[PDB]
Amino acid sequence: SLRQDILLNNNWNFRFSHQVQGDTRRVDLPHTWNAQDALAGKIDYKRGIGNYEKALYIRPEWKGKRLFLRFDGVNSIADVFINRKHIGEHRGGYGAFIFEITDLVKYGEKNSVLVRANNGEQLDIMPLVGDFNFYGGIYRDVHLLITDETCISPLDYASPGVYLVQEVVSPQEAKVCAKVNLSNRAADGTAELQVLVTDGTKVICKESRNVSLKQGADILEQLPLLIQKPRLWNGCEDPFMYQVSISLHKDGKQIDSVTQPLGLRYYHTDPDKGFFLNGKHLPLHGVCRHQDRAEVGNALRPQHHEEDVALMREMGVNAIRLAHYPQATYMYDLMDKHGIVTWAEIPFVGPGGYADKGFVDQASFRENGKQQLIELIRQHYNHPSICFWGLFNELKEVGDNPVEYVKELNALAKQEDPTRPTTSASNQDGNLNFITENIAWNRYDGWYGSTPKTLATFLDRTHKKHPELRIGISEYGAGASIYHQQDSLKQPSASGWWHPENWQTYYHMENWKIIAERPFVWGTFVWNMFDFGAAHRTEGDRPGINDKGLVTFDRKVRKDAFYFYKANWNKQEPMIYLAEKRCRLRYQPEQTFMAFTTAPEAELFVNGVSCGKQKADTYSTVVWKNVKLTSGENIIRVTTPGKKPLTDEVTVEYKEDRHHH
Amino acid sequence: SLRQDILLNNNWNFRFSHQVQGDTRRVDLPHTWNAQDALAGKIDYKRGIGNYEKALYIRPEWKGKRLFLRFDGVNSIADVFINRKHIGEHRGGYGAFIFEITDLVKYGEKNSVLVRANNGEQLDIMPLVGDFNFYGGIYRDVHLLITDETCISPLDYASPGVYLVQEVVSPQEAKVCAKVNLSNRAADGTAELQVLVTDGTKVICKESRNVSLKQGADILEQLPLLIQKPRLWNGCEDPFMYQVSISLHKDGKQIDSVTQPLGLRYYHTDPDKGFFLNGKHLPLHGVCRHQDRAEVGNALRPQHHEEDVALMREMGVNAIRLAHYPQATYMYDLMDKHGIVTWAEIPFVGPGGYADKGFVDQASFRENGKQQLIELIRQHYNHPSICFWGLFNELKEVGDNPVEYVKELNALAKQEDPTRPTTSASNQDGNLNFITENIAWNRYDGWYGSTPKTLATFLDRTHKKHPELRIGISEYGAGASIYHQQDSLKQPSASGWWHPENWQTYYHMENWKIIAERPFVWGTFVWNMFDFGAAHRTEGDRPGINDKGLVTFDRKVRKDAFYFYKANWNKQEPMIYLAEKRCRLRYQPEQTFMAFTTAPEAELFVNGVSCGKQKADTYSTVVWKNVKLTSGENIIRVTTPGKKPLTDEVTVEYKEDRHHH
Ligand SMILES: [Cl-]
Ligand SMILES: [Cl-]
Repeated sequence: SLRQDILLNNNWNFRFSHQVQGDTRRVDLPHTWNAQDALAGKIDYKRGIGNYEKALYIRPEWKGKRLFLRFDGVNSIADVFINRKHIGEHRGGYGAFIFEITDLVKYGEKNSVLVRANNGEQLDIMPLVGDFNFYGGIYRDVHLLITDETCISPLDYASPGVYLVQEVVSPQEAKVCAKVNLSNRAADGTAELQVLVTDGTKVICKESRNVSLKQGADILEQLPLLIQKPRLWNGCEDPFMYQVSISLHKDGKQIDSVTQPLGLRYYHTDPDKGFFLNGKHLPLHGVCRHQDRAEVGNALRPQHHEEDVALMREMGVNAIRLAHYPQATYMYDLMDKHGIVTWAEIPFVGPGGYADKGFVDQASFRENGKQQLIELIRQHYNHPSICFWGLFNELKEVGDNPVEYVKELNALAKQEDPTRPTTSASNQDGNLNFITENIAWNRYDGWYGSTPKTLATFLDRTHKKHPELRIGISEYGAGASIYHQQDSLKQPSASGWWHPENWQTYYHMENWKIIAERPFVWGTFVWNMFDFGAAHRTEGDRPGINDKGLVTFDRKVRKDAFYFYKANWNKQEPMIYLAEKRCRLRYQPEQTFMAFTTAPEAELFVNGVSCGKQKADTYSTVVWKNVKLTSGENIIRVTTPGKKPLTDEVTVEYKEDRHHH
Repeated sequence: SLRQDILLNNNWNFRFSHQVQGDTRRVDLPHTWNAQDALAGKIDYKRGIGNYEKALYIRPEWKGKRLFLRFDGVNSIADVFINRKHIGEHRGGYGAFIFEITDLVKYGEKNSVLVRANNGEQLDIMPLVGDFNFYGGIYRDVHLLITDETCISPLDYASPGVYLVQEVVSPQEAKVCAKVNLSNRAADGTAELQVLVTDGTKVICKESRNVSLKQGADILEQLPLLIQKPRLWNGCEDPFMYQVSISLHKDGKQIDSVTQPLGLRYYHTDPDKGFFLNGKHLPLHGVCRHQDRAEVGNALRPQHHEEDVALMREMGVNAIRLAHYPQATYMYDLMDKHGIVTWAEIPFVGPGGYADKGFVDQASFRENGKQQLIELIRQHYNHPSICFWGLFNELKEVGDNPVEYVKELNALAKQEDPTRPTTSASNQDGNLNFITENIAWNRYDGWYGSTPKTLATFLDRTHKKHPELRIGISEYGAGASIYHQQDSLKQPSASGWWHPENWQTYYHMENWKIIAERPFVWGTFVWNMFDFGAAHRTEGDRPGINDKGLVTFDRKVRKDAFYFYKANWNKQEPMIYLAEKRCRLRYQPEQTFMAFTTAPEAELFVNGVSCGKQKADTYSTVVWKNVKLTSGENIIRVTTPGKKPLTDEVTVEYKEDRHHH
């Protein structure tokens, strides 16, 4: 009667329903059928039904236990059949879902499991539009869960069935209400519910209640926990969590158990001073991250989540906006573990500069959106990293006006979880900005026209006109191809096929200086940590890509901007990085070299001869001007001070040719 | 009158001719228009005409000079127009070509350069078939070359115009005939041709001749060079080259100059003992490499060539087969520089297990193939790394029988260059094997059916029946996806959608042991160093990919086999690598762990407790058997001996579940 969790990812048989013959090919999960077409820039990539079928041997000894199929994510509608009989449907591409199959299987034989996944367009399931790909299929894990007939229920919106509600938290004491779903299919009886909080081998809490469970009972039980002088989850400084074991016992035997983290903290956002974690001001040095990657689409493996977090911590990221939808439980686990303050959001996404709408005013759309919000909150309730619930991105009032509906979602979020503030990401003026507790804007001053300086004007004017708003920046960024390089700085056309890397570097340096000076801005999030898929894009070095990443789509190459942020945000790892190394061909008679470093100064050498030292500025940048190259090959080297220095080096070619002038 | 070489890669205007309207988009070279479609597995990817146009300002001061447009590579037919007037055509996707434009331009104004590139199917330009993509477009650099009216000619098959023919080479002395093409468009006159051999600042040779040049003269001049006690290019041990400057002088002024490397060596292949470089036996530890990469197709940048060579040297590669076509001058330069013995080949490729033919018996096909061979030899003549000329890959006699034609190519190769042997890569029995000086076979014993043991039987039986043959292995390999992992070793279906990484590891370990024991095998080349594009493939973890690489297509991930070879071929870099780390889920009650290391033994730890030391075998492999894991997470660590060890580590999950049995 130990709970079992059996992965069912291997060897499914797949075909599209547009293939009428019935032949199938082997696939293995996680899987999307849009990893080739959408990623090649095909705008009308396959959106429709793909069918996955697998034989599952139901063990004779599972008779008398309860059996559940839990899906971590299927985009975007899933219809599940056991022995070809429909058992249920889930509508929504990003939340987990579960079906009990206990009474639906034949014990001691192979049973068919068939999943018919549909990512076809709909007007009743958010997201309706967006600058990303709606990759179809079973792109997260599938599990067979086996439990006692009397269990901690897995059936409440596919959540772990335990909510560790933080009611009061300070360094003196924490009070928590452990709410636990119980489900009984055995005879009427009683059981003992135990909640055990530990830190390593040390017991911190232990609470018990006897509970009466009628046959067919599905009930919520609540146990208070008190922890004196708690160790708090304090972001990257100390991402500490207790372990909580919730178990059911009968006549001296444990019959079921689940574990969840408890990371205690408290926070607030001040309109003038920014974000405070556990009573201390904390600048939120944030980036955004989509759940896709080159070649595999959104069919991410655990090492992919692991590498994305490793790259963010290397850069000194301490905040993340996991846009534009609920992401993997494992990704939120890694945010908990590494101390990253997380903004998690539902996929209520508007059109941006494109056509159509994020909101369609019909009951089916509205009720589904509420179910997606409840899923997000209940499924991910216990992650201390999550400190904001995001309710939308770039909705607009024209046509169907989502204002009243967004007020409904806000009230529902506050009722489900009074312990986190709501937030949203806006690109509009007006009423949509005054609903959520924190507000943020997506700003591209210096990329989509204008100069970075208009970001400063916007922030200052907004803060002065509306002093009660807690203002953030939910997106800012600029495109870059690592293969587009030029000696001189000039602003490219955003929508064109030329995105020189130096303009992205310049964009981030100027925008960051504006942000750094404005502590009323509670958090800022770079769009985006990685290049990502968007099939309709036709810009930069190839179609189908949003190239605003600080790192490329395959996670292989860090663009110059990554190191500018690393020098400024990760000050305890010594480093020096020469900018513009991918610009190998130089034409300008007067060369400028620039390095990012954590050192107070650096020295430049050209062809083995020192050009002398320069001091790092407040933004960890060292600059040498009017450097003279010799025609042909030149070796450029920068070094930090001391007898054991760090170095960076490049060979460039200097050419006096051109073109008219 | 210094020679100028001006890169013309930036900002061309592109459209397909199937787009009849005339609108264009900016592109930048190197460029292929098949980097999205063919790489997504679209079998009928775009094969036809793409048009590139750029305005080129012709400087008034270039009047009186000579002007050439040189193309490093356009796949596969290029028609070039200046001010919309046709100037010439090149047929062949892999060799350089050049057109003089001196008398075709208007000086002091912008002139249009239009290139109409066509990669449409043809039956008169090899390669006609092949297991790779025929990526279309201007995928290598374009240059404007500016010279004196009297110059070292760039017009001999677009070669540098100098052939440093090695006539006798030993450690006592080297005799070289410097053959130099001269071209005069100025008045009848004389000039002084100088050939200067140097090592750093030291002069080793200096020879001069006066030459008489008629107006319109295009002539070949030959100067003998003698070098006493030469330093020889000796592979990776000492890849030494002299620098040669060839210059033309008049009345005390230098008027033109080119430089080429001189890497002196001699070699032979013995049917029983293998390959000898500079009189010393040298096992050729080889891999093959295609000129493509994820995302960019064959539009490779110099850092791509640089990274490919870096990865090969890391693995201890000392030989390379640059299949299946002439590759970049820069790639052969890197082979020279790093000491890698190189097999360079023309694209005379047969069908393998697929339909159609590599040979069509018509004069147009045959004459074009001879021009592609002459291009390869003349353009790449001076690279010491190149030690074999490959004439075909997998032709077959059935239908049009290429035997007589391959004898013609062999005789032409020997006439153009008596200093290198010819070779070929075969998958057939019979006469095709008895034409080139060295012969090699493509073998997949243990992958395309059978067991690796049949490679041993083939090699031994062939060597015994035909003792005069110099036998090599031109391809051997097996597919692997880094995302297909399983606890147990079982042979997969080659053509299926399941290519577990452990089978590739096993394949290479067994095949390498067969090779290592057989010194009569002069060279072996892994197919392939990298996964590569082949649009028609439908196997492994995604369509459109040949996944036989030791490294993935984006060059990011080294598969386990890479480290098996690194431990065995690069013995002077200490290392330890735990195999099967990507296999995170373990089911077998009895676990086996395996490490590759350069150390004589290694120690295993499980959950922090030593399982004891094991000795490395002759193949640098350490193995522990019957290792007991605890249910759930286990930390596995291996370390080399000593107080400062090298380590490798992984966390795996051990699960006692399954499926019937
Ligand atoms: Cl909207
Ligand atoms: Cl053939």
